Amino acid sequence: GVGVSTGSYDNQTHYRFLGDGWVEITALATRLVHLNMPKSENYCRIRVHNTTDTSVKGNMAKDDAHEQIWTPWSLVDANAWGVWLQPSDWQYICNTMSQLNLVSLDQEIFNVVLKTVTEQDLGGQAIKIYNNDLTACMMVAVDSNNILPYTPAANSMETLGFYPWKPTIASPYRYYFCVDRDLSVTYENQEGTVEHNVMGTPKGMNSQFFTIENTQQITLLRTGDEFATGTYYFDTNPVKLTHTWQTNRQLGQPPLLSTFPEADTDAGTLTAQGSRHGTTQMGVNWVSEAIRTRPAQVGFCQPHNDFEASRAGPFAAPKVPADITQGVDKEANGSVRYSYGKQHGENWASHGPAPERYTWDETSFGSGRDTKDGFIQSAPLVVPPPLNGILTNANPIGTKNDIHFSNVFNSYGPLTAFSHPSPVYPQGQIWDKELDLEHKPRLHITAPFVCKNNAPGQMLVRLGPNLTDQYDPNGATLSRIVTYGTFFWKGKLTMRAKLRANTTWNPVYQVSAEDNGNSYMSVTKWLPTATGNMQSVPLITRPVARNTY
Amino acid sequence: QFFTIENTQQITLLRTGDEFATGTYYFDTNPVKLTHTWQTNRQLGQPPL
Repeated sequence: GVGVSTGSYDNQTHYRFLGDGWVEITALATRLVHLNMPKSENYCRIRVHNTTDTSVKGNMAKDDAHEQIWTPWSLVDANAWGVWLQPSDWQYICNTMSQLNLVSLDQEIFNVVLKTVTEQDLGGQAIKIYNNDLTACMMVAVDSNNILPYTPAANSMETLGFYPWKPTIASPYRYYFCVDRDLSVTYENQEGTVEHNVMGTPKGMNSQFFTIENTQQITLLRTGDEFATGTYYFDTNPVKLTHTWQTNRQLGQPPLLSTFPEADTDAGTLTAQGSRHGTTQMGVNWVSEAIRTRPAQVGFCQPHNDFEASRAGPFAAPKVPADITQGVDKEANGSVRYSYGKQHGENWASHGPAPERYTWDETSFGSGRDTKDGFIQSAPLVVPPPLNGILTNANPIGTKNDIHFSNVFNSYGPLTAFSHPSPVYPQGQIWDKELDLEHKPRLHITAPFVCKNNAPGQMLVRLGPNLTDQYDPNGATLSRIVTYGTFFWKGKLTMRAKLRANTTWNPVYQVSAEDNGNSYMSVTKWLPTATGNMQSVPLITRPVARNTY
Repeated sequence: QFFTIENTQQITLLRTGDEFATGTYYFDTNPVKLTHTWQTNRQLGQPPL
C-alpha cells in the first residue's frame, strides 16, 4: 500500500560482551538520502584536460587530466567511520578495546517517496508546487558480484553524512576510462617548451564500457516498496587499537651499566665500549647502541615526493604512514592530509567555500624516520668519519642542491617490520576491495580492513525516467518531467572487539574530553552551537601503547 | 658437487621391443590469468566529480 511505513529508524550502537573479553559491537546507521534526477540519463565519457595549470612550466603535480565514464546512477556508499559510530563511541572503542574486527554488513532501503515539482505564480512570480507522485519508481541495483569498477565514495569525500539528524546526498557513480596521457617533466620557469601535453585516443585492448543495466539485476522500488540486501559476511584481518613506541634502538636487552646514579639527577655510566660484549654488523672493536645487532629494522626509509609516470601521467608513489619525529616532516613519512566537506565534519558556520584540512599524524612512534639526521658512512667503518667518507643530509644528489640522499634512498628490505596505519575517525574508510593483480600489495593506505575475498556490494540508486506526452525515440530533446525523491537508508555493521589488559603500573594515555579553551579536545567542538552548527574533528585511534618486542 | 646419473638414478634399459612409461605427475601450481590489466596508479578509485 501507499499509506503505510515499511521500515523503522534505528541509529544506536549496542555492546554485547560475549564472554572472556570479547565485545560484539553492532553499529546501526540510518539516514534520509535525497535523490535528484540525473543531469542527463545517457552514459557519456568526458575527457578532463586542464591546459591552464599543466601548460605552465613546472606543474606536473597540478595535473588531474583523465577520462571518465559518467553513468546516470547515484551511489549510496556508507564506507566511513562517522556514518556508524558517534564520537562518544570512538572513545569507548579506543580507550577500552585492544583489537577491532569487521564481522558483517546488511543494508536496507525503505520509506521511498518520489514527487514532482510544478510551477504556479500566486504573486506574479513563479513558485514551486511539490506535487506527490504515487506511480513513479526508483531503481536500486546493488552490485554484489563486483563486475563494475570499484569507486569508494570516501575518496572524493562523498559518503553519507555523519550527523544522523540531517538529510544526505547520494554521490553520482562514475569510473575511469583508460586513455593515455603523456606529460614531460619540467622544472620551474625553465627556458624551453613543455613539448608533451597530449591526451591519447581510446586503445582497443584496454577499453571497458560498463552499463549498470546489462550487468545488474535492478529492483524497481515504488512508494510502498522496500529493498534489503542480505548480510555480507566479512573476511578481513583485525587491526590493533594499541600504538607501538619501540624504535630500532630500543629492541632487546639494554646494556648492563657498571655505575649507578647516586642522586636522582645524574645518569648511570655503562660499561666502556672497548671491553663490552654483544654483536655488531661492523668490523670495529667496540659495541655501541647504534651499531649493535637488532632482530629487525622497524621503520623503512621510503623515497618521499617522487612522481612516477606510466601511460597515464605522473602520480605520487604512496608512502606508508609513519610518525613525524621532532624535526617534523609530515611529507617524508607520508602523513595523510584530508579535505573533508561540510557534511563530513566541517564547522557549519564556516561561510567560506574552502574545505577544512587536517594532516593526520600517525601514532606509531617506532617506525618513524628523521630525514635530516640520517647518514651513510663508507664500507670500512671509521669513527669519526672524514668529509669524503660520509653521506649526510646536506650534500647534493645530482646538480640540484635541494635533492639530498633521503629522497632517493629506498631502504625497504627483507627484515622491515612495521605496523599498519590506524583507522582514522570520522572521515576514514572502513574497507577496500583487494586489487585483482597477480601479486598483491601488503596493505592499503586508505583502509584498515582490506577484504580478503570479495568487497561488499555497491548500492547504486537512480530515479526511473518520467516522460511527458511529447516523446520521440529518434533525435529528441528529452523533456522528462522534473522528479525527485527521498528514501531512508538503514545499514547495520557488526564488529567484534577485544577488551584491554591493564599490565603497566603508571596510568595509560586516554582520550579524555577537556574543558572549553584552546586545546584540541575541548568539548565545545562536539556540541552544537546557539544555532546548531556541529563540527566533527578527528580523534586519536590508538591511545594506549603496546610492547613491540 | 659431481653428480653421476648412474649412482643417483634407476636406469631402464630399453631394447627395440621395449617401452617405458612414467606415471602421472600431479602439478601443484597456481593459476595465471589470461586477462591483461590496464589500470595504472592514476586510475584507481572514484574519479573526481
